[PDB]
Amino acid sequence: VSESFVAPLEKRAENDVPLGNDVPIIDLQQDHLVVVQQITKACQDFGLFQVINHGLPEKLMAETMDVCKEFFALPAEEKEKLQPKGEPAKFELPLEQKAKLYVEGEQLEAFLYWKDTLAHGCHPLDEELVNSWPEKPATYREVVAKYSVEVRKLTMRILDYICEGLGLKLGYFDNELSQIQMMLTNYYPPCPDPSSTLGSGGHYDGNLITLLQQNLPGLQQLIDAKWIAVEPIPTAFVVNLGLTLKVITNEKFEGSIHRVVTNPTRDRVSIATFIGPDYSCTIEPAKELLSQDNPPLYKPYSYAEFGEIYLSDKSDYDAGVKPYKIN
Ligand SMILES: CN1[C@H]2C[C@H](OC(=O)[C@H](CO)c3ccccc3)C[C@@H]1[C@@H](O)C2
Ligand SMILES: O=C(O)CCC(=O)C(=O)O
Ligand SMILES: [Fe+2]
Ligand SMILES: [Sr+2]
Ligand SMILES: [Sr+2]
Repeated sequence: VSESFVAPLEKRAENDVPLGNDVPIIDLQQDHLVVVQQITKACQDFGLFQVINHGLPEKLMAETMDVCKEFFALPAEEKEKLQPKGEPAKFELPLEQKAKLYVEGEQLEAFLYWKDTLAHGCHPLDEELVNSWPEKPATYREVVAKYSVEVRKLTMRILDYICEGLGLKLGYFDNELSQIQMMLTNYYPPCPDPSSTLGSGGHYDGNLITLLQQNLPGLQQLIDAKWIAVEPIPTAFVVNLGLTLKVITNEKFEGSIHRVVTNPTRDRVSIATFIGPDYSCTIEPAKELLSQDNPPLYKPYSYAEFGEIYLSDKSDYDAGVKPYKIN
């Protein structure tokens, strides 16, 4: 592979990462209190769980994966239309809601992730936003509009389960804290040397909560510097708690630290729905949960200020929130 994609020695993935047998798989059609309790335990102990029987149509999940795969099969002349000034955009502020193709890496030793990402905003859905989405394939806009609404519906159900678990009023996150919905469609082409590369460097999702749809292996979670493989369940969503939710819960909940490894033989598409605050938001531990026994571990901070650090500084997983740590 090009030296551009060679990860630093310490960040390279070992070849035999074990299946995470203890990754919670939570059936959302269990009794209400059982669902709240199982989600609460997963949030406290892991920060990553899968949801099944989640009420989002399986047919729509399949149709969305199909149209996302069809997009990444488009020829160069079509993909160029989403490359500003002839090259992929960077994950940096301002992060615009119009559709673009993105490149990503780390400036520490600088290297690139073995990944192409299509990203666009999804909320609120209006003609201007959808008109800024891919023109091809022809059905992308119709399918992904329906998917966007359904994934948001499921995310808001999960956030209300989280509210009940924490003792926050229902709808606590149904406001500026969930206003941005970025859909990141990740394409991992086959890689000649998986031992040297990463599809996605180890990270927290910096936002509130992410729902991830996958049908192939490659996703790994950090649990004593131990990585585990997250079983692909094509009809499930992987729920990743973001660094923003870790802060708001005053670390009562864990954030998901995860990475993606490359494959030498097959390509892989994943669909990540990033829900989180507007860039104008102030983030702090929920005052409702604080006491002398539970003092705040973070001072209030600008989500925009956090965002700039989160997207630039990859010296540590929580580099984005280190400046705001107290007590
Ligand atoms: C591997 N990279 C991580 C960092 C960055 O994430 C973002 O760009 C999100 C997109 O919502 C973001 C979160 C919080 C603040 C700003 C941006 C781009 C991608 C994502 O898949 C996660
Ligand atoms: O491709 C995956 O399974 C992970 C995607 C992801 O972590 C992300 O987009 O943030
Ligand atoms: Fe992620
Ligand atoms: Sr180009
Ligand atoms: Sr347009």
